[PDB]
Amino acid sequence: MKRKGIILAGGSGTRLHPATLAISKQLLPVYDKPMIYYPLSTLMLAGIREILIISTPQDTPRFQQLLGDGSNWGLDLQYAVQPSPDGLAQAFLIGESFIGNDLSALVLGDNLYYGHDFHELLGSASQRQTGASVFAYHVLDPERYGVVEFDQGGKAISLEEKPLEPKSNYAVTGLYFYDQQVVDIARDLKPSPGELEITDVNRAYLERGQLSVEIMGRGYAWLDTGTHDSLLEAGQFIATLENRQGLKVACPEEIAYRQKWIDAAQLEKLAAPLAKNGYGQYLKRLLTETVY
Amino acid sequence: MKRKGIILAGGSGTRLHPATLAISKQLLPVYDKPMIYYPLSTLMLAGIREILIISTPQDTPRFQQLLGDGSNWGLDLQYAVQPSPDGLAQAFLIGESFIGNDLSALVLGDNLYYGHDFHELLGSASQRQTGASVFAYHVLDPERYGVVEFDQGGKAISLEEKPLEPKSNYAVTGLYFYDQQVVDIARDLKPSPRGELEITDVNRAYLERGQLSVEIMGRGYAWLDTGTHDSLLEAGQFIATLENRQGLKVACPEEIAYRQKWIDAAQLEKLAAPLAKNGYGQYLKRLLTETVY
Amino acid sequence: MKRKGIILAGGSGTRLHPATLAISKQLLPVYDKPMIYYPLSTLMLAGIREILIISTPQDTPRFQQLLGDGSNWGLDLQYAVQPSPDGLAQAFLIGESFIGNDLSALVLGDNLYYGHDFHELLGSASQRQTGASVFAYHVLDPERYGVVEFDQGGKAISLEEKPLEPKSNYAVTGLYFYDQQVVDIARDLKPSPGELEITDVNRAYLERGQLSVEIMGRGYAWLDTGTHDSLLEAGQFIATLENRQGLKVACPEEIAYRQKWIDAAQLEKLAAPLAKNGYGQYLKRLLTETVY
Amino acid sequence: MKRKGIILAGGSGTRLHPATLAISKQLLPVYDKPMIYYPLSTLMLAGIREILIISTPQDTPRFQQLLGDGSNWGLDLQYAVQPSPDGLAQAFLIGESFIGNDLSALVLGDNLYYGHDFHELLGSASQRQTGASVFAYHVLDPERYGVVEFDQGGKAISLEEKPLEPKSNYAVTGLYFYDQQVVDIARDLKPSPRGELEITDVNRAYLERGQLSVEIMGRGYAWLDTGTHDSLLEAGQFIATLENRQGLKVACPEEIAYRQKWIDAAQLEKLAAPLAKNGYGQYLKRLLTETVY
Ligand SMILES: CCCCS(=O)(=O)N(C)c1c(N)n(Cc2ccccc2)c(=O)[nH]c1=O
Ligand SMILES: CCCCS(=O)(=O)N(C)c1c(N)n(Cc2ccccc2)c(=O)[nH]c1=O
Ligand SMILES: CCCCS(=O)(=O)N(C)c1c(N)n(Cc2ccccc2)c(=O)[nH]c1=O
Ligand SMILES: CCCCS(=O)(=O)N(C)c1c(N)n(Cc2ccccc2)c(=O)[nH]c1=O
Ligand SMILES: [Cl-]
Ligand SMILES: [Cl-]
Ligand SMILES: [Cl-]
Ligand SMILES: [Cl-]
Repeated sequence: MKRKGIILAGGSGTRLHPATLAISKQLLPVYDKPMIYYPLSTLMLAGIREILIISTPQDTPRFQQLLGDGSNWGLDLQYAVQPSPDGLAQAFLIGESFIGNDLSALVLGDNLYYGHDFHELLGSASQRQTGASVFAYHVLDPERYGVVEFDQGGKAISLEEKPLEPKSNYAVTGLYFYDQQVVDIARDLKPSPGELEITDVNRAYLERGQLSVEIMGRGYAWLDTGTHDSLLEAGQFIATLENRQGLKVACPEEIAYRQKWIDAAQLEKLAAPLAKNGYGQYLKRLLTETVY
Repeated sequence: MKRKGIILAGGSGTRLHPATLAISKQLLPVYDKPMIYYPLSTLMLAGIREILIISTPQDTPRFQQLLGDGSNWGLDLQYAVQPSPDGLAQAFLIGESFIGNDLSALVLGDNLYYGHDFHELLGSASQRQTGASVFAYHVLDPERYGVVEFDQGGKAISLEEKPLEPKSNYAVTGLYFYDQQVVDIARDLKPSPRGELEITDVNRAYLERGQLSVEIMGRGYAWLDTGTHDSLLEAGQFIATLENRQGLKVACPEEIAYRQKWIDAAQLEKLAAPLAKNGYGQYLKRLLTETVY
Repeated sequence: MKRKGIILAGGSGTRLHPATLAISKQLLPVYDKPMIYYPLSTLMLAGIREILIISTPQDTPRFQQLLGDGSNWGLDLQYAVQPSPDGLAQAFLIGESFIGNDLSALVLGDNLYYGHDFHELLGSASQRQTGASVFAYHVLDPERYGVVEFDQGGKAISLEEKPLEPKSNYAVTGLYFYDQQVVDIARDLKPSPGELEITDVNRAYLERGQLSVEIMGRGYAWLDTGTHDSLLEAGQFIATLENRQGLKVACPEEIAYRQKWIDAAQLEKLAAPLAKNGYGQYLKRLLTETVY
Repeated sequence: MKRKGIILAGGSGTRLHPATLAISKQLLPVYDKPMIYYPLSTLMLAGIREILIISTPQDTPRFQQLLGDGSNWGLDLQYAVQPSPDGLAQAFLIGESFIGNDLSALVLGDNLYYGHDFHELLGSASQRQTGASVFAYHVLDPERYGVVEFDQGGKAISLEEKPLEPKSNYAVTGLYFYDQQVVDIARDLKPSPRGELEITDVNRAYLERGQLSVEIMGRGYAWLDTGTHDSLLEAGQFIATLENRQGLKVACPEEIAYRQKWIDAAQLEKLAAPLAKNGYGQYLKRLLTETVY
């Protein structure tokens, strides 16, 4: 069945001003590409093609100019705005008619993932046609996120949002898969102590016992881009991987062509406008080179 | 006699595409603040308050949104567009009416400077009220820049642009001081074989007239640019190591304007409030009570 | 059956002098621990307990003081020297009587690995009781390594050592698994144009059609520490992972305790001498915390 | 009148264990060269040629292997051990016969300095032939250091060691100049509550006598230390960005000795050969033909 994807690329507030005064976080580069390329590549990796990008009233035309209607990468892109940063769950209100009758999946515009068999870890998430699937990852600072609590035997029992006293060190990453049940669950939500919390959306699935909570192991890197210090670290992290390997991370053109969403000829047409820099040359090398 | 400044912050073309497809280079951060804060701070260190910012038609409003007219920082900022990226020396045809009969200074919107007595090094560039004054810095890769050539005694004898076999390793920094002759030198230049009004031709004109002062910017200075993705990241790591070590900032324009006495403590306090939550407003607040030597 | 491990921690020559004038590369720290901890942790991860450390005549007592007889981490450590840097295959001459009759495995002292299911990728290597198993990894600069060549259909056909003209971009990592056949193959080896080449040891297995060449995917990081620039990159790479996660990479004490090679009580005894710094505090946290 | 120098490069204890279980801190690299090259270079910048190096009994031979007696670099190096790590001011009881009736200078073997006119800033510290001279640098974390306190006019009025509530953000750098009184001040000190002969007591003695010169090391200077794993890595990224930008090196002792004229071109050429293969020997070779300002 049909599964659609949202990228919530909204306002980081004033938290990183003045770095973000001119233009929103998710259009900043992480090393060699816009930050958005990374969650865009995430959805593409779970095999999602029809995608809704949400952002500030101001930055939406810029995400638009950046991406187009997607048709160039064998994707289908539709855009929507969020008036005020009133919580991540608000993505499910804004995208209701986009979501329609289908299965959905929400990724944060400022979250990076990297690792082996990542395709498969998402592939097994996208496959469950019922309930919701989220990921837990061990971190040093669990307070900054939705913390998940497991019982003596591996089962999820509590989910607290930014708790002052973490129970475990297990944070909920910014990737989520939901069934047809999500939108309605989101309509019945009340503001928190003042946002529509993604964690309530998840605990509503936990109480109905339909939150599947799979561990994303220490062999995976989950980076968020929350501080100037960490945004820097993620640029160094990508830079080291890409220069070591001669291969890119979250290059969508490559992700499309590999999922066979565009033929060798279309990819080449995408290589043309960027032939002079290394980014194009990279796409061009993808026509002749075998990469396992 | 007063000096005006020009920041060139136009189109870097397609070189750093796709990072720069959505916004222009000079809005990307270097650590905790927009890249343009760094050359804007450089002009301020030179005591210059009237600055023209030249960018693309497409990005000009985003610069306006970030920097305004300068009144917040005791400056006056004007804006101009460069529709076609036809080379650096063109900032002088676009900036003509801005410049008038005044002295000027050009800065690249994508160069950072750091180090000791940087202020005094700019003051003596700014005090020479006739001719041009540029700066020479030893680099690894002078192939990429305007290269200077010195005789046995340290007089500059030639300037070449991007030679394959540079005569020295001394590159011309993206900082230039000019008298009133610069506009007329720029109006008379013919397009490079490329079709770019090259600033090295402008400086070369002044050199032929014995009016080019070339001062050495020591290896004790950091002159970084951000010409590649790797070097942008390198420049971010650099500032963060200085700021995290020191609890002082590099190229905080509120602090510098305060330190020039272009704004007072009351105005600084007002500038801090809408940012009191983050480290930056907290940093502007702390400047009010602390003596920093 | 019994499988033993070598760590070849010998001379990098004069390549990184003066940084390495005082003491050999593999005792330099990568971020928070000696470089050797990393290949040591690699062998431990393929379930290897009996290990031979080879190094310069000069640095052997220092590797010794660093590690002891291993008995503290439930390992069994024996030491051996290499007079001159006359090739990596020389490890199989020096360690003959150590190797004895058993299965073996050689890792380079200056190679870092990181990734998900790394235990398993080694577990499937250590398991094949016949022939040799090596890994290929895509890289930008294949010239610096043994390059492997694959045919139109995924099979390894040539192995060239530092070729001037790489065929593929696939380099041989510094992890190798060999059967009882290795030692003898190494005795019959002649010096190259002037070293005993590890690649000849491997091509000898390729000609007998007994080199198993498994792709280590782009989801894995293989770092070597060959330039001052790269040694730096690997320190930043570890630092980012460890500070993000609150978990260490290649902490042997943790690898032992998890493989149950030491009981909660012994680990605690190891936590004592380092209680004041973060490294001990980390071991101490391992007694009470559940890490999936 | 001549000045001797002392580098303290002893046991950092167990703090950076396990990185430092096999070798002492001051042998670890900062980028492309051993950490001790950096303070050794600092002494050389001060014009000091006779250096005592104080390390553990265990590591002393490895320093000897790396640095020798100095003759290669126009210096004379001697060695001494500190069996027990009893604090910095103890370098003066151990170094007594080395010091004699001469002036001295202490440097921490784990501090880096960079920036413009660093040489001249050391010269004026070295020219004051009476009293002590230290340096104050604004930091984020003065809790960790000896903190200076200034009155309204910039005279130093107190010194505190690791206060929980520092009076300023000005920390005392690990660089100190002393006259002949320092040994006698050190012999009379009583163990800190910890049991460490604290250098801040030594400097405090001189302050009480109106003989402490405290000079500001500007924010245009980088004074980095390597007190944590993260900051060691940060200091490596820092040097590499300067050296990779410039094609010049920071704290290359062959270059500095050559530049002081402590060795000549023939001697430099000899020092380059056993390293002609790597970038370092290539860098020593290139110093023979290039003019660097
Ligand atoms: C979007 C974050 C995860 C990217 S990743 O799967 O770990 N990764 C390194 C990666 C991978 N693995 N691949 C290979 C791949 C291509 C298509 C489907 C699955 C895997 C890419 O073409 N681009 C990539 O960035
Ligand atoms: C970005 C322009 C060069 C920066 S700098 O002169 O080296 N520097 C560290 C600096 C300094 N020195 N100062 C202090 C200062 C401010 C105004 C006039 C002289 C000195 C600042 O307020 N901000 C600064 O960024
Ligand atoms: C030795 C390089 C590979 C280390 S790793 O397997 O990727 N890794 C991150 C790691 C892992 N995965 N683990 C968990 C683990 C412990 C024991 C057996 C398998 C896996 C650790 O205890 N320490 C580690 O460093
Ligand atoms: C590590 C001591 C401080 C280094 S420094 O004075 O800022 N500096 C960059 C430096 C400089 N300036 N020089 C040039 C120089 C050498 C000798 C005397 C004056 C200047 C060097 O040869 N090596 C150096 O590391
Ligand atoms: Cl894992
Ligand atoms: Cl200088
Ligand atoms: Cl993979
Ligand atoms: Cl300064």
